[PDB]
Amino acid sequence: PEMVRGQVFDVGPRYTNLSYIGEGAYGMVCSAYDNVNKVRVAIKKISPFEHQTYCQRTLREIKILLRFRHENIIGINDIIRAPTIEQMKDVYIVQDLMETDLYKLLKTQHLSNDHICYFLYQILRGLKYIHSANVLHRDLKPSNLLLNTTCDLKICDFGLARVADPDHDHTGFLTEYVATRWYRAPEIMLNSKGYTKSIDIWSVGCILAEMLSNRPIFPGKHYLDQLNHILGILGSPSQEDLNCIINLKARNYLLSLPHKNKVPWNRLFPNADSKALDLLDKMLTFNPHKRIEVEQALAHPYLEQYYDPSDEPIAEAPFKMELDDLPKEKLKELIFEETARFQPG
Ligand SMILES: Cc1cccc([C@@H](CO)NC(=O)[C@@H](C)N2Cc3ccc(-c4nc(NC5CCOCC5)ncc4Cl)cc3C2=O)c1
Repeated sequence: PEMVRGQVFDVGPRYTNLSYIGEGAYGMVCSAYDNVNKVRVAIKKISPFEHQTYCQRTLREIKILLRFRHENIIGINDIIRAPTIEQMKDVYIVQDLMETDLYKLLKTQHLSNDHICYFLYQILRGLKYIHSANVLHRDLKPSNLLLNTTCDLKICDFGLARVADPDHDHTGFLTEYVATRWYRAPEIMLNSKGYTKSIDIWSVGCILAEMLSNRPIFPGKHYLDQLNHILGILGSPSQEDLNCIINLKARNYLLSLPHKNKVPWNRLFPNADSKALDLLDKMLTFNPHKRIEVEQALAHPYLEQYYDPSDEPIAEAPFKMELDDLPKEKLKELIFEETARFQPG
C-alpha cells in the first residue's frame, strides 16, 4: 500500500499517486488520481471506531451526503473499507477535489464585492437545499466552505448535522455548545438546543461579516466571552426580544447588563455595499424568530444578479436519526451497512 506521512492509505487499485493535503482530529486527507474517472480526487482516511462521537460524525455525514445531490454541497463519490466488519478499522471517503477553502482564502486574499456576492449566493443556495430536506448543518464556518479555481463553492462536513425539531428547541442557560464558537448564535448560550434553521442563518451572517473585512465579527476568546462580543455589536436586546426568553436565569442575566447601543454596520464596514449590510443586519438578528430565512435571504436585493428560484433546487423529500443511545460498536455496523453499495458486489 502507498504510505503518506507515516499512514497506510489502502486505496488502490483504483486510486493512485497520493499527495498529502492535510490532517486533523478527523484523520488525514490526500489527493489521489482516480484511474476510472481520470481526475484527481480528495480521499480522507477516517479511523473513528474507538470513539462513539467520531462514529456519530462518520455515520451522519455518510447518510446525509449519499442522499443529497446539489452543486453547492460536496458529494461522496466513493467509499473504501474492508470487506468484513471484523477487518474494517478505517473508512476512506472519496470526494471531489477542491483547490482551497474560505478560511484559507480569508487569511490571504481581499474579496471584491462581486466575489462576496457570488460566495454568499452559493452558500445560501446550498443551504436552501439542506433546509428543504429538514436538515440543519449546525457547523457552517469558512473552513467548511470549499472552493475551486473558478470560485465555485461547496459546503462540506455534514457530521454535526441534525434533523430540525423546533418544538423541542428550548433549554436552559449556558448549557449548549452547538456550532463553532465564533459562528454560534446568541440563543445557544441563552435558551436553544440549536434544533431550528435559524442557527444556520446566524452562522451565514457571521461568514458574510467575515468576508467583508477578513476578520471574524464576534471573536470570542472562550465560550462565555462569545455573548459579550455579540451584544457588544448588536446592543442590548429589546423588551420584546427579552420577553421571548422565558427562562429566568437567561432573562435575569441579560437584565443585569448595562444598557449598550447598537454599533452601526456602516461604521464596522465602511467599504461594504449598503445592500450587503442590509442583508447582514437581517441574518444577525438577535431574536431567532425575527431572523431572516434562507428563501428570503436569496430574494434580498443584494443577490438580485443571481436570484433564480427555479435554479435553486430543493430536496426530493424531507430527510429521516437517533444515534446518541447507540454504542460505538452498533454505529460501526450501521457505517458498514451504509457503505455496502461501494463494494465490489
Ligand atoms: C472529527 C471527525 C471524526 C470523524 C469524521 C469527521 C468528519 C465528519 O464530521 N469530518 C470531516 O471529514 C471534516 C473535518 N473534513 C476534513 C476535510 C479535509 C479535506 C476536505 C476536502 N478538501 C479539499 N481540498 C482542500 C481544501 C483546503 O485546501 C487544500 C485542499 N477538497 C475536497 C475535500 Cl472533501 C474536506 C474535509 C472535511 O469535510 C470528523
